[PDB]
Amino acid sequence: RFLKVKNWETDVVLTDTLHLKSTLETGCTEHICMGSIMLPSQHTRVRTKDQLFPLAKEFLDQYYSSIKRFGSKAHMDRLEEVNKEIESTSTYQLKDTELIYGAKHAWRNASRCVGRIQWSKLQVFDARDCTTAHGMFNYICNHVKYATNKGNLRSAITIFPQRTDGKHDFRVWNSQLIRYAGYKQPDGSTLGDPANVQFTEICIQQGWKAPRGRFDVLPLLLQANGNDPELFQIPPELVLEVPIRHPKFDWFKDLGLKWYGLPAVSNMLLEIGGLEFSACPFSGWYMGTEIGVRDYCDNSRYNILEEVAKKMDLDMRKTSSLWKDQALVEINIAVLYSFQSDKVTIVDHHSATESFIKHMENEYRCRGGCPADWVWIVPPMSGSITPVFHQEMLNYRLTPSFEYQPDPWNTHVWKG
Amino acid sequence: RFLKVKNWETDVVLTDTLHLKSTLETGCTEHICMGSIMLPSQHTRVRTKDQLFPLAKEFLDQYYSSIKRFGSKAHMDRLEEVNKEIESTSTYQLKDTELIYGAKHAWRNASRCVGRIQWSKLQVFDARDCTTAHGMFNYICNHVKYATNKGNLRSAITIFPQRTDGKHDFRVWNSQLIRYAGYKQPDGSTLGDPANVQFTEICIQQGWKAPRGRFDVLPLLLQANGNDPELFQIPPELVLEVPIRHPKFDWFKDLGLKWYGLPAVSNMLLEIGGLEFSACPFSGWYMGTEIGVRDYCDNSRYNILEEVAKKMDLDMRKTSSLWKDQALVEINIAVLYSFQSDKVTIVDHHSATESFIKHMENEYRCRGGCPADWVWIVPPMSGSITPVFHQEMLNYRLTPSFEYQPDPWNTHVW
Ligand code: HEM
Ligand code: HEM
Ligand SMILES: Cc1cc(N)nc(CCc2cc(CC[C@H]3CCCN3C)cc(F)c2F)c1
Ligand SMILES: Cc1cc(N)nc(CCc2cc(CC[C@H]3CCCN3C)cc(F)c2F)c1
Ligand SMILES: C[C@H](O)[C@H](O)[C@H]1CNc2nc(N)[nH]c(=O)c2N1
Ligand SMILES: C[C@H](O)[C@H](O)[C@H]1CNc2nc(N)[nH]c(=O)c2N1
Ligand SMILES: [Zn+2]
Repeated sequence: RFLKVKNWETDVVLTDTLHLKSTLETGCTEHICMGSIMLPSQHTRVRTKDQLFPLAKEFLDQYYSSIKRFGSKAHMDRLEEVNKEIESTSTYQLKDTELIYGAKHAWRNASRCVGRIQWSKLQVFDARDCTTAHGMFNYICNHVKYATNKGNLRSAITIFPQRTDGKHDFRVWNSQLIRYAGYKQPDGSTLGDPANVQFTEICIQQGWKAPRGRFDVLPLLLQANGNDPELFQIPPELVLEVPIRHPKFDWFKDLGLKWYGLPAVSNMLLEIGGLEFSACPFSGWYMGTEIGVRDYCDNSRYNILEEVAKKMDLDMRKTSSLWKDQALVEINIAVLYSFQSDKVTIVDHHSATESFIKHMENEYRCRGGCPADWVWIVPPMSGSITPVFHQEMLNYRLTPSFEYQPDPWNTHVWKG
Repeated sequence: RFLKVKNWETDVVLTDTLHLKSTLETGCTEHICMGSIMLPSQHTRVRTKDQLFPLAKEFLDQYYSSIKRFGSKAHMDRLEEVNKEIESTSTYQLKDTELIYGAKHAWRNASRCVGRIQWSKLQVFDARDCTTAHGMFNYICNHVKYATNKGNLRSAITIFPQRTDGKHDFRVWNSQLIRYAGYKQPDGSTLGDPANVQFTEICIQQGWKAPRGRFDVLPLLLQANGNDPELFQIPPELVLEVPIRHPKFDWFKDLGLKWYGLPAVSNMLLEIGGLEFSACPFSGWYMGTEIGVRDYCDNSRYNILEEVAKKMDLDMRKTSSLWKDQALVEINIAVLYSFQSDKVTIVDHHSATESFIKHMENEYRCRGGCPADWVWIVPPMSGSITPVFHQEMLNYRLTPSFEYQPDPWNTHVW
């Protein structure tokens, strides 16, 4: 059965056959669409030998198809070798090749990621020999340094050992490798990034000495082999930051804003052939609106719209002056200007959405489809003047995949 | 099965039980979300005697529930009376009360409509006695004049006779009562409104004399009882228009832009209790972005962005200057400024989306939920600085409903 999607701006129609290879569930039914549910139970992540070999077999079938070896003796022996290793040890180990393929395809399958044109150029760092939080710190430092590359960012992922009985997990307790602290003041106001208050408090409790600034880079909190997590300061010379200035407004620098250059998601779960990699930091480079629109302007984040609008001297009385929209654009121009001026890799939302359309069309032709979450692909500003707004998209889940998982501080059994 | 929706800007969580009353289908499955498909086969639309009575019962049941007379004599009496009429006539007729309720609730159930906080204040015009396109024209002029109200816009719907055997359909061939013409130029491009080029052809191609200007109000093309449709020009004094100027850029007025005040959708099908009202033009008032973002700036529409950015002397060399975004805001500032200045009702996207959150709150409290289509509720600019962006919404199809229907010219046994 075939399915068509139409671009209502260009009338291009594309036929999805890839959705037939969909295993996991969306969250929707014939009678309810959960398309805007943020983290439905299906996107979040204790797995026995019973269901594991089918998951292994399908991954390996995919893998050997991509390398044009489906049904080869190499393919059959690997299936055999995996089968016996599962029944003998209740799990199995991916070869290096399989790990690299898995990690790339997980990104390729990330239906919410507008950045996927880049999916084949992923630097995969195998940290499966890691055993301690200190060893995790070292792997993450090398990741950050390689990825940052003095501003010329390179996509990378570092893969720590897979889950076994779920009692010995490797977890990075930070949502992202580099994030600013947030402090709840007694007067109710927040200093720093309000999204990080809960995490900041954990770090402080774990012994972090907080400078209590507006842009304190948080320490790494690292759990190895299911042990209690341990604090580590990322070396400051490894955290590349960009002071934010505006190309026409000289008063903008005096807002004291900066942001880090390396977006690196560290709290997601990488699933490859039934194996669960609970610690798999990955990184790329920023789309400008992630900082300019969400980080700075969300009411529940730094929320500088008011101050920026005040300094532009906009009509802030009625909303219908669109003072909020006017300031948002200027803040986002500044983010882009500052990164480009400092030669830190960044993409504006127009370029990124156009690229994703090309990627998506290419994927329908070479792959039979491209799963895409419209709710997430459309940028959080100027949506309809980017070409993804007008693009019908089919959302379905392929594996390998990145899944959410509960924050470890809610599931961890503390040792002491 | 008793579902929760979370707002991520406020942590407010609502429990939806209304979705359990859902009847029609979404187009999604457990394996695939079609939440971004414009027109799945369900949202588009003869009824047999067996299908019609359950549809009527369900509608009448909710109707008599809403008037606190469920399980009453009048309820059972009406139930049997409609039951008798179906068995006899293979259809039935709504009492005016049920018609008004049906219309208001088709709006209330429109999961893609952000303006539904107003749903109960709908002015329903019963046009079921209409028999001719001239008659249809008269009802539509009365609708337009009532709805416009000298710029103090009022919601209205006018309901023409229901479908019978699909051979006697009433249809308004226009997609909106008021739309600008679109003509393809000999030199390649498109003059006026490119969305309307085929229809603008069918008008000329059926007798219209086109001014071939850039903002020509299209004529009405009215089809009664399945006959060939007829051309009628809306009296210009009924078409309230706003010249678009900017409160900072005096050159803005020289762009020659204007828009009409009355958004009046005329091509949808209104379904009440299994009955199909194929001609049911309805109208309210604009959210600013509908004109400024979509009408003026879509590349498949008036696409004035490049011209406006030029006049602002923005750096259009690279997309990273965000000149498109900068101009988009200015254009939308101007639309709001103009409508407000001329005292024509308009809501900005910040005001309308806040209203819709309040409406959601109201519906979850007093009804148990509110079906909503995030892909359509989120404005086409500044999405995340509006509250609806961070609002989880459940989308499901309730009836009475507005549905899409095939364009008449594809269908009309000419
Ligand atoms: C290289 C440049 C990249 C850009 C510009 C980019 C952009 C984005 C953006 C804007 C989002 C929306 C999420 C949000 O707004 O919070 C997203 C989501 C996502 N990205 Fe990418 N990304 C990039 C690289 C990567 C890489 C290297 C990976 C993994 C290997 C990745 C995996 C994902 C995933 C899994 C999501 C889903 C988030 C979720 O489900 O919550 N991205 N990306
Ligand atoms: C009173 C002010 C109103 C406002 C501000 C408003 C706003 C909107 C907007 C912005 C959309 C998105 C569609 C698009 O972008 O083209 C929409 C859709 C819709 N509106 Fe409302 N609307 C209003 C009144 C009404 C009324 C009076 C009705 C009928 C009684 C109605 C029924 C609908 C329906 C059915 C849709 C979606 C059509 C579909 O399913 O694709 N609206 N509205
Ligand atoms: C590699 C990379 C490049 C890039 N340009 N941007 C990113 C960040 C995108 C992103 C964001 C989130 C959580 C945000 C959600 C979770 C709950 C609250 N927030 C709304 C998870 C992800 F996996 C992810 F990729 C990553
Ligand atoms: C009464 C009213 C008030 C108001 N502020 N705006 C409107 C117009 C919005 C609208 C648009 C459409 C279809 C347009 C679709 C079809 C394919 C291309 N377009 C995406 C149907 C509707 F029912 C509708 F209301 C009406
Ligand atoms: C493909 C996609 O469904 C299409 O562009 C939709 C997206 N959301 C929309 N939302 C509104 N309000 N109006 C629209 O026309 C659209 N178009
Ligand atoms: C409720 C809604 O799903 C939620 O706010 C989503 C919507 N789309 C998004 N899209 C992106 N890129 N990032 C986000 O955080 C969100 N949040
Ligand atoms: Zn869905």
